Formats: sequence, structure tokens, C-alpha cells
Amino acid sequence: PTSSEQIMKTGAFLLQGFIQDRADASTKKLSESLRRIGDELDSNMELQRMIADVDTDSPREVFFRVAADMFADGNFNWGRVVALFYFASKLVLKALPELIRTIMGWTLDFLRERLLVWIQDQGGWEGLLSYFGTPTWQTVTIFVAGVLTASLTIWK
Repeated sequence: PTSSEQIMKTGAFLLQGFIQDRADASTKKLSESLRRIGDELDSNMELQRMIADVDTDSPREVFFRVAADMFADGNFNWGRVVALFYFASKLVLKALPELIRTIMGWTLDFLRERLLVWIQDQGGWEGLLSYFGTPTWQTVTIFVAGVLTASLTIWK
């Protein structure tokens, strides 16, 4: 649950499950709530414009500095993790097989290197269900879009 092994395994499934959309009961609830936020984010034309306004050449550079920017204050919140996974899945489209593995690899690297301890401090990925368990949880979209927009600006 809070073990790093499980957190990486679960993160891998949630990301794989996520990317396969743009292309037990508690974890299904996460998959589906991420999906819904993804669907709404995909309707934000300002956000999709910015994600198109970024050089797909050298994906490793843009992925990692975007991810580092969202987390440059040394703090954590689930909206930033949602933004990261969403941006990774958009990079898969912006360049497309092995691309999927590579970007998942970069993302998994960032999670292990930077997010692991925070997610442990949340009780694991169960924390993300807490983040989703509110009234009007769908307005979390506005927040995740904001986090993504600020991070593409510096790049842009």
C-alpha cells in the first residue's frame, strides 16, 4: 500500500490505463476518475493549443523540465500528479509502441525519484481517491489545467 514496490506497480497501471484512453474497486474508481478528468481536460481548447505549441523534438528535455517545474517548490498535491500523468499521455500522441514505453519510463523515473516519499505520506495512491472524494470533484479540472498552463508558459 505504502510500499515503494506497490506504489510503482500501481502508478504503472494507472498511467498505462490512462494513456490507453487518450489513444480492486478502489483502483477502478481511480482509473475512472482519472479518465473523466482527462476527458474534460481534452475539451479545454486553450490547454490543447499550448500542448500543440511545443516542439515534440527531443521529448526527454521537455518532459523532465515540465515535470520539474510543476514541483519546483518542494511541495506536493494530487492535482500536480494528475497534470503530470495527463501531460505524459499527451506526449505519446504528440510523437506517434516503443514511444509509449519510453515516456512511461520517463514518468516512472520521475515518480520514483521525486514523488515516492510524498505518495507514501498520503497513505499511497489511496490518497488520490481522497483528493477525488469531494462534491464538485470535477472542478479539479480547472486546477489541473492551471498547473499544466503555468508549466508550459516558461517553456513557451
